[PDB]
Amino acid sequence: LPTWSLDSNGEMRSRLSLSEVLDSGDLMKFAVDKTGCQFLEKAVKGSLTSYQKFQLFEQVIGRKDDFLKLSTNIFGNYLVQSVIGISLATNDDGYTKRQEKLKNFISSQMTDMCLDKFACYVIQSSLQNMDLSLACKLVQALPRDARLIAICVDQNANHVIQKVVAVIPLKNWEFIVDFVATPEHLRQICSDKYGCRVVQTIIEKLTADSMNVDLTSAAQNLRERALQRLMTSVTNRCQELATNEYANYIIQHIVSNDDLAVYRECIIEKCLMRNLLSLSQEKFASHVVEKAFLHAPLELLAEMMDEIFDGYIPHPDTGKDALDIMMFHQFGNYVVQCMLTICCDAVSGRRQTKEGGYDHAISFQDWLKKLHSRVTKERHRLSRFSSGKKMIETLANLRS
RNA sequence: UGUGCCAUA
Repeated sequence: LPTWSLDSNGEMRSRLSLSEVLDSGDLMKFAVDKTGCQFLEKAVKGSLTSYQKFQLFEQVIGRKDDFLKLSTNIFGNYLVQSVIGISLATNDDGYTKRQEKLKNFISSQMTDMCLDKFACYVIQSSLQNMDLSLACKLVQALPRDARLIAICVDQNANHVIQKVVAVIPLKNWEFIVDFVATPEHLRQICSDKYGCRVVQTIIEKLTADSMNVDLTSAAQNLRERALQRLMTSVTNRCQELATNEYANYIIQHIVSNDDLAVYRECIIEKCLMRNLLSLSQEKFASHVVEKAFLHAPLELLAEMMDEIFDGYIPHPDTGKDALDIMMFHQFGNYVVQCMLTICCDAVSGRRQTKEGGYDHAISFQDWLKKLHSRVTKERHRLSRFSSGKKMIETLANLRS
């Protein structure tokens, strides 16, 4: 802090005016000090004369290097966001030059700003506040190479991509969809703590749900094709994604979303079907298997049920079947729990059984009888486990 | 008995 602004005991004075600071040339020193920047932020919320705005515009967002220094600064980034707001709210003659300048500064340093812990907020702020045409240019400044992967999996920058998806029309960021759909890229991003959320946010945006009813038909077609391209890559590697610690969340989202029913069916027969016993014993894929059971169309549900009850050859020595393995498996037990709950909901009216021009109630009745018969017979061993006790209880609960 | 992310003074 400048000595002219400090008192005797070394504290920033109290009757300090915004214009004093703007006239002094010492703003950069204020903006990077906590007390200083705190004063500036209160002061810029108030009434501002045309000249005060003019000075703030030149000093905070007028020169590239001071703009970057403040944007990447723990305190300064708030002053930058605030001055950008004021700039956008000031329809004077210098408006245009001012916003073009801002777009040029950011575009030129896009990657480094997105990866930065503080300047990422400046990017996100600009994306939703700037005129859309200019905001679109910022997106255009995103990298198209390895740096893009790095952006998607970064703890800060991932929020920039999610913001883009939220506030910029698809046409401008379609390159991101196609970038992420390339096999090697899909693998790295989906298998990452932050990347898997980015990919889900993208899928959600590409979904023709009640949030997208505002789109023109032309826009819908654009969305549908981008969705098709991304889903194709997801279905071709879905085995790998379902079994992954992070990417299983994406597959679950797809499987559990009615507005994605066509891709739900694809996934089920592409990697789940015929692998149900195997996947039900996987830490991560078992959650996907539950989702498939909960949301499968009745025709596919019948095949899933049949595969469990009769799709596998019992152990040649003991006679343990699929159901035996799963009921007692550390992960598989949740799947059988899931199967039982589905049937109990169906036969008690808590779940619609009518689908495809037919009432499948007799099918649920059949499956329930199989499960009840197994639980009855194995009730003593099952009593030893929480899962088994829960099943016995579920059946007991149904009787009454 | 079984998994994540949702981030600034």
